[PDB]
Amino acid sequence: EPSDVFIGLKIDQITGINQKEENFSVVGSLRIDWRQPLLAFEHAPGEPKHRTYTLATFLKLLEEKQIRWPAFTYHNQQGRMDFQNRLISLSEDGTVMYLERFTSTFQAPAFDFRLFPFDNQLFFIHVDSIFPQHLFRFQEMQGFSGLGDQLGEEEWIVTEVNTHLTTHNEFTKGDASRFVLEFHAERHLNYYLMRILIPVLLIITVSWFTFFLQDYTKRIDLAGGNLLLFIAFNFTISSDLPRLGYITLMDAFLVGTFIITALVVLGNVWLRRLENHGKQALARKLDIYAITSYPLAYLLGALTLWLLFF
Amino acid sequence: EPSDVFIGLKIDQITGINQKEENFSVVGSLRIDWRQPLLAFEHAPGEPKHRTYTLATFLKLLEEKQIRWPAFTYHNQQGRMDFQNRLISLSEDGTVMYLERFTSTFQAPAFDFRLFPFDNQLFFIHVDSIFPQHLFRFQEMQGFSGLGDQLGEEEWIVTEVNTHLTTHNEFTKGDASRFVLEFHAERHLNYYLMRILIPVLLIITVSWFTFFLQDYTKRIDLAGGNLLLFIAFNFTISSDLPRLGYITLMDAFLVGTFIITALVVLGNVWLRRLENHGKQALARKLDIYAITSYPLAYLLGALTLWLLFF
Amino acid sequence: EPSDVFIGLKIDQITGINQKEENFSVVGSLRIDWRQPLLAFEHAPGEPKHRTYTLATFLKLLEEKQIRWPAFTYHNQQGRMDFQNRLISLSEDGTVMYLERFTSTFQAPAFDFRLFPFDNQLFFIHVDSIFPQHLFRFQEMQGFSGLGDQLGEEEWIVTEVNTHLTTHNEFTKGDASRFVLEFHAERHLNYYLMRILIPVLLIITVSWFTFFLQDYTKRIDLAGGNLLLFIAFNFTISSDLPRLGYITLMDAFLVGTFIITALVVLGNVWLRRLENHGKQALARKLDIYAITSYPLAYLLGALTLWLLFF
Amino acid sequence: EPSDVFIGLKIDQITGINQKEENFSVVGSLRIDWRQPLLAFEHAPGEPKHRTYTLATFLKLLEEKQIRWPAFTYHNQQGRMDFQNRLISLSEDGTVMYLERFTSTFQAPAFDFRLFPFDNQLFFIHVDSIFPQHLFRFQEMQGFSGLGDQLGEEEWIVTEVNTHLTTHNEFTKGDASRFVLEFHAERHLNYYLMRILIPVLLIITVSWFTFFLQDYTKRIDLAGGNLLLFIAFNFTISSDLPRLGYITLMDAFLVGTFIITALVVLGNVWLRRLENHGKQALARKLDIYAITSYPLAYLLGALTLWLLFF
Amino acid sequence: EPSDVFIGLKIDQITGINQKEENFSVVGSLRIDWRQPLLAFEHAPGEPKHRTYTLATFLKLLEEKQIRWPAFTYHNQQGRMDFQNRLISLSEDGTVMYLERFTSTFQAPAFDFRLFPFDNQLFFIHVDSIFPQHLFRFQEMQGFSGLGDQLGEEEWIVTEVNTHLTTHNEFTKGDASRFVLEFHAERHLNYYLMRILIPVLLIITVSWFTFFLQDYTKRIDLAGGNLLLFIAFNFTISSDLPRLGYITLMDAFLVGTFIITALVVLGNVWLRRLENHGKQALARKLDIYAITSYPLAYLLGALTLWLLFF
Ligand SMILES: C[N+](C)(C)CCOP(=O)(O)OCCC(F)(F)C(F)(F)C(F)(F)C(F)(F)C(F)(F)C(F)(F)F
Ligand SMILES: C[N+](C)(C)CCOP(=O)(O)OCCC(F)(F)C(F)(F)C(F)(F)C(F)(F)C(F)(F)C(F)(F)F
Ligand SMILES: C[N+](C)(C)CCOP(=O)(O)OCCC(F)(F)C(F)(F)C(F)(F)C(F)(F)C(F)(F)C(F)(F)F
Ligand SMILES: C[N+](C)(C)CCOP(=O)(O)OCCC(F)(F)C(F)(F)C(F)(F)C(F)(F)C(F)(F)C(F)(F)F
Ligand SMILES: C[N+](C)(C)CCOP(=O)(O)OCCC(F)(F)C(F)(F)C(F)(F)C(F)(F)C(F)(F)C(F)(F)F
Ligand SMILES: CCCCCC
Ligand SMILES: CCCCCC
Ligand SMILES: CCCCCC
Ligand SMILES: CCCCCC
Ligand SMILES: CCCCCC
Ligand SMILES: CCCCCC
Ligand SMILES: CCCCCC
Ligand SMILES: CCCCCC
Ligand SMILES: CCCCCC
Ligand SMILES: CCCCCC
Ligand SMILES: CCCCCC
Ligand SMILES: CCCCCC
Ligand SMILES: CCCCCC
Ligand SMILES: CCCCCC
Ligand SMILES: CCCCCC
Repeated sequence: EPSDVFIGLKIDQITGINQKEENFSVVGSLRIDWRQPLLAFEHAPGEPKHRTYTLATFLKLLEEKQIRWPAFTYHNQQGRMDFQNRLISLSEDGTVMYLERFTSTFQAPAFDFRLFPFDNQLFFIHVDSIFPQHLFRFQEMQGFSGLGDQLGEEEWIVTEVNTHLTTHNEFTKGDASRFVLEFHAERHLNYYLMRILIPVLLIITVSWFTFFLQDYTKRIDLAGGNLLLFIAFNFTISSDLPRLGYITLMDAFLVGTFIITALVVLGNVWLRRLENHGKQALARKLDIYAITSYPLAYLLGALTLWLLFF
Repeated sequence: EPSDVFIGLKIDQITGINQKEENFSVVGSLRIDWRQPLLAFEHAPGEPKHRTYTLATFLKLLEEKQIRWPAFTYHNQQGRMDFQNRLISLSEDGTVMYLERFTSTFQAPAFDFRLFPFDNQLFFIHVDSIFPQHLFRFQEMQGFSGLGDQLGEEEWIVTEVNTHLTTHNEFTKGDASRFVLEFHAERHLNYYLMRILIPVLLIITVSWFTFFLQDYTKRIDLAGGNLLLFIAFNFTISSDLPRLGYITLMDAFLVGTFIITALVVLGNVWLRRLENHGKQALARKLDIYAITSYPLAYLLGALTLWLLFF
Repeated sequence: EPSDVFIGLKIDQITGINQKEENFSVVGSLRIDWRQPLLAFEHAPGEPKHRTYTLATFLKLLEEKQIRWPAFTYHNQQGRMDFQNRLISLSEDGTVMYLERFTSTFQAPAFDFRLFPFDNQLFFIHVDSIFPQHLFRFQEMQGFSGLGDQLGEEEWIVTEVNTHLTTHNEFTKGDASRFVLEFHAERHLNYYLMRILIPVLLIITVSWFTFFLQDYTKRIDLAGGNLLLFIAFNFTISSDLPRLGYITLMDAFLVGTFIITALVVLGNVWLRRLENHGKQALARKLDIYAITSYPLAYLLGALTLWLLFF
Repeated sequence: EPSDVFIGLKIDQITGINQKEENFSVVGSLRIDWRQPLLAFEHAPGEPKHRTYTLATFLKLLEEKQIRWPAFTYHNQQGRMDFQNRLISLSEDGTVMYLERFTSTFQAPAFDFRLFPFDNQLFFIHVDSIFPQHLFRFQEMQGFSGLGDQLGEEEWIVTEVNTHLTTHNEFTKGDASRFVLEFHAERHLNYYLMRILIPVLLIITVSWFTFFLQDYTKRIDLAGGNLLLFIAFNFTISSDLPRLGYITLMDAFLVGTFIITALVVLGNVWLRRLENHGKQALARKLDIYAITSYPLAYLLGALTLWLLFF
Repeated sequence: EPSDVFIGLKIDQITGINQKEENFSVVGSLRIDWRQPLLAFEHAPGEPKHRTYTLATFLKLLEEKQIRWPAFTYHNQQGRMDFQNRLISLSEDGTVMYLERFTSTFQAPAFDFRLFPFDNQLFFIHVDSIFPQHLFRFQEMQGFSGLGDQLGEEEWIVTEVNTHLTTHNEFTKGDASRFVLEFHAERHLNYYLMRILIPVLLIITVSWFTFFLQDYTKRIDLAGGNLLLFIAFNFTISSDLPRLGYITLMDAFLVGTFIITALVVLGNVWLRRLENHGKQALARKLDIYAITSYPLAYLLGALTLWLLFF
């Protein structure tokens, strides 16, 4: 009959989230309890009731006694894992207690940036058993798994945490146990509000303020400068995300500004051409409509973006 | 007679592709099966039918029994390889099973950027045997080799995967076995369409829109600004590729814009000089041709680029 | 009865403080004294009164004698720790002396940027015992703990240093000892004064100097350029801090400049519109008020910022 | 009498050349053959005629037999060297065969940038014996040393490869053997032609095109803008090279453009001052000379640079 | 009585100097000679007169014989040290010879940037003995210490090198030996002359050239542009140094230019205001003084900077 293995995992720190590379790094602790009757012993007088071992000596003892150990792996681990503590404790009845402290990076293949920056994401860590379920079975340790209090993350806010068990067939035809830890997070909007939304609205407001001078050439020149400013803003924004194959809300928002600036340039050019041919009265008649059509275009664009994306 | 060695390799993650340095990094697993009759044993009562070893103990046992092992290497490996699991399993008949999990970077010397960004590339991993074929022979393990489902790559799309066997003579006069895994990939165009093509066309469209004002000096000034804008665009684009010895489609596309801007400047200067000498009627007569010659030049340039490159 | 463990920690160098990632790196030394009567020995003639061991041999000796050692860990350690010296000295009465030299990075979750750049911060290092207090108890070594003289930090100035003891329940239901070292630091203002405050004031002063020309259009153009300059300054400043969820004094200072520039643009546009309709006398009458209202707005904004934040 | 040591070294990949730091990184293989009669043995029946060892076991065997080994070092190695394979093979007559695969970075102190970008450089790798020549002597292995075919370098082209032997006195009064591998390389000019030469010539051509409008103020403004453009180009160029103590051809080329722009500004200012005083006829008379003196200055500057540097 | 330990240290390469982080990295070699009569032996026939050991075997032998070894450390070492060779040689009389090759980074807390870029700096490496002087004493090995010939540094020039001995009390109440190696270096000025001094002087010269047009508004506009250019130059310069708490010569030089530009703007505004009120004769009378006061201000500023700093 297969033997039971109890698994527990806790996350202490979140050292960083890299959305450009779609990965994250944490500092955590692992606890495992496993009982093997063949490791039972009787303590001599003057000796402690529990024995302490290093990992190498414990492995050598297991090899000498020819006992199979439950090898496992981190399925979505990336790069090198730095170990701080690896301790072994053995009781008289054969129960083995193991502790592991580490820092490592893990893959996050569930990213979706369609609703950026109003998006919510999922992160997980998978622990897989190598041997099939007819030799070892995973069980959930009680009272240890979860997330810490001083995570240190400034931008992301955790919403929920869950754990469960499942199976896999990575290396054997038969099923093997898998342990899963998951959590969800969302984003703060203060940085985006302070750095992106306000400057664009201020530039648009000043450009519309300048329209009361009734200077078509000056309007054309200002719109031409604002087009380059918007292009620079788009190029700056594009550097924070991977080269995705789909269009996002921010990109649509910038393209709308591009289109509106182009339309304003065309209208001002037409008004100047009308003025140049002695139709100043017609230009003055159409100027009120030209001025009043400016904010409604942006309002309609915002409404259209909301309808399309939400 | 030589002994048979079965080889299998699977790729789980693609952590990144660096076209500037022409290399890529993956996370994969290696499986090898090899049978040696001299390692046969009989299990004692109460002991498992299979024995588990660490790598060092297995190597020490092989050295004590004086048995040659099939050493191999990754031919195109670059840098340090980080190992996560290295496990050994031995059966009673002498069959050895080996598992290896790693993360590493590999060279990609087959890059070709002539059709960038409409290019398709090839990637491969080579496994080479050190000893000649009269001692060991490689064989293909069935049902293990291939690529995973959750690769995590956002820009590249895999098209096909193949494996085969060949030979090499790196260290011996005689032939030695080689195992090859290959795949092809292409590129998404959404990022390029959103970031490069649209702004240039919009700038050209606005510059041609401004031509209806009939202001030669303003046309000259706008063209002069657009030349600097195009130079900045070219400098920004050049940073994503190595310093190649051949010209690409994007570079030709930018040079065409340079040439067209220069021609527009020359034409506007000639028109202004004609106007300054009392030939305003001649300038107005030629203005229609000057305006109508603008988009045909770009159309002819696009056609010429298509003819030259495709 | 539990045995006493004496702990001492000293910091020699501060190699860097990364406020963007909220961590710091140091070079330090650790000293521990622990007495075990079971390790007593008698020296043979011709041999020294003290014995020197490497860490591995000492651990092997402890395992052979089956003696539990007081395992510990750095709670807020991040990444890999590089060890330079790990020495063991044993006396005849069983007293063990241990020395450890290392370089490592530690988490700083107590950062607060609300008063930046007039802020004061706290840094700490935690040492935790794994076994509960009924087996081992931590004690404070005298005359060793503190900070060095040649720290090498150029921007931060240390104000005070303290040490104390506390408890934790990370791995056991019972309490376990904890050792804490803390210090506070503040910031130099010369860099900020030379790089930020002076250029903005100079630009504002030159913009107000230009007001005596009585040219509304030139004022509008200069204000439009200064708005872009201020936007560039804000974008440059934002890169030195994490994407915080709250507003800081520098951000408020930049937003005030944005608002004042917008108001100046609006006022100049209104004056130009008044002049265009034959109300030049009214514009000249209001010009004195328009000129005199410029510095009072900045003075009131500075006063309001001081009231809000201090 | 000293024993002979045969040395061979081959380079498989060139992973990068860093001219800013003056170093390069490669992937290579090392082969050594050495015969020691004290290691002779007789094979038992059923055992192979050659024995395979790991490095640690071979070193332990040598220490047990008390045999000195020929220690060596890479003289110009920088940083850590990553080893992939380290294999030992021993024959019955005592001949030892060694293989080593590595990736590492090496110093390049022979750089000279005076003729940049028309320069040719030298690279080398030095292998030094620690013990003097009265104990060991190096010999050249035949048929192994050289460079591979798939180097992967895109910018540099190899011209020749050579090997030889010499001596050194790094650690002993007597001479010790040294093995040297050298090669030369030159640079591709397509990148420089496409990115540097064409834009500058186009800007100069457009600036000279604008001279036919007969507008001194516009000429002054255009020259003032081009001066800033050239300054930006110089600052961009300077980042690709170390802070050298001597002047290069590119720097002289940029300084010539600076000087010519300054002279053009001075001439245009003088012409405008002449026009302002009623000397428009004199200004028109001198305008032909002013226009015709523009390209001859650049031609003379190019000739002078060629004379000075070549 | 204490035993004598001979120490020698040589530096082969200088791989880089980081003034922003105030550290430097080198490649060097260490040689130590120490005699212990308890390690004497007699060679058997057929064996060499000297024995070769690895570090681990030598340490195990010392532990078996229970002999204290002179442990040492690099006091100002930062980060991980990469070892290439660690060799042990023992003679029949008990003399031990040790060799160590390494690459590492060291702290430089003696930096002073007040006279930048005309500054001269000091660098040192400290080797400290752990045990007090009543057990071991350091001595200076003759003919080994110093610096190499092919250092590879391009910007810094070494002026002198010295060695000496001193004491410390880092870990014991009694004194312990210390070995010190020091050298001084200065900076090349070609890079600064070519990149900083020339462009600023050229811009100032062109701005003063433009003054002969007698256009106050154009002077104001040019000065306004040059102010932004100088601000950009200051921001670019500030990135090469740490955020120091004191003002440097370059910063004072840039602030002087700021002040002079502001004064020029004020003077031009006053002249324009005088002209606008029918005082063109007064403006023309004061124009000669305004023109002649330009270079004397810069000359006086340079003299004042020289007086203040030198
Ligand atoms: C770190 N990875 C595991 C990802 C890579 C492999 O690491 P190694 O191959 O170096 O070591 C394997 C360690 C081990 F698995 F053998 C073991 F000792 F930890 C144990 F599992 F056997 C155990 F006994 F400790 C226990 F935890 F299962 C028990 F019994 F305590 F519950
Ligand atoms: C990681 N590289 C290989 C690139 C560098 C060298 O690595 P090492 O020299 O450290 O170890 C060599 C390991 C090994 F080759 F000896 C072996 F143990 F893995 C084995 F091949 F012999 C085997 F027995 F395991 C097996 F796989 F062939 C079998 F029999 F199971 F099929
Ligand atoms: C480096 N971390 C500790 C963070 C990770 C674990 O490191 P390791 O598990 O590799 O080694 C554990 C070392 C040790 F703890 F066993 C010990 F030898 F240092 C000792 F504590 F037992 C001691 F005896 F030295 C002493 F200091 F307590 C005494 F007695 F001298 F006071
Ligand atoms: C990697 N560096 C060498 C730069 C640093 C030192 O490396 P290590 O000190 O760790 O190992 C030393 C290895 C060695 F030198 F002892 C040896 F085993 F390789 C051998 F030279 F003795 C040999 F026997 F293999 C042989 F090659 F000379 C022969 F006989 F085969 F020809
Ligand atoms: C690298 N650091 C030293 C910075 C960290 C510690 O390194 P380790 O603790 O790993 O090794 C300690 C090495 C050593 F010190 F024991 C020794 F073997 F090198 C020796 F000093 F004893 C000696 F014998 F070699 C000798 F040099 F003194 C002599 F006798 F030859 F002169
Ligand atoms: C409140 C934050 C909004 C951000 C829109 C880009
Ligand atoms: C077409 C979308 C425009 C959005 C502007 C807020
Ligand atoms: C809740 C998000 C609304 C976004 C509107 C563009
Ligand atoms: C559809 C993508 C086209 C990109 C051309 C540069
Ligand atoms: C000469 C090529 C021009 C291409 C413009 C689209
Ligand atoms: C299919 C690619 C077409 C490119 C035309 C320039
Ligand atoms: C004295 C320094 C003040 C900095 C204000 C931003
Ligand atoms: C509203 C705050 C303005 C601050 C300007 C100094
Ligand atoms: C002491 C800090 C004052 C800040 C005023 C804005
Ligand atoms: C043909 C390349 C010339 C480069 C001159 C800078
Ligand atoms: C004085 C050198 C000028 C070179 C211009 C091509
Ligand atoms: C062959 C190089 C010529 C360079 C002329 C400036
Ligand atoms: C000769 C170099 C002078 C540098 C002044 C900044
Ligand atoms: C006040 C210092 C000015 C220096 C200009 C060279
Ligand atoms: C010798 C340095 C002189 C510097 C004058 C500003």
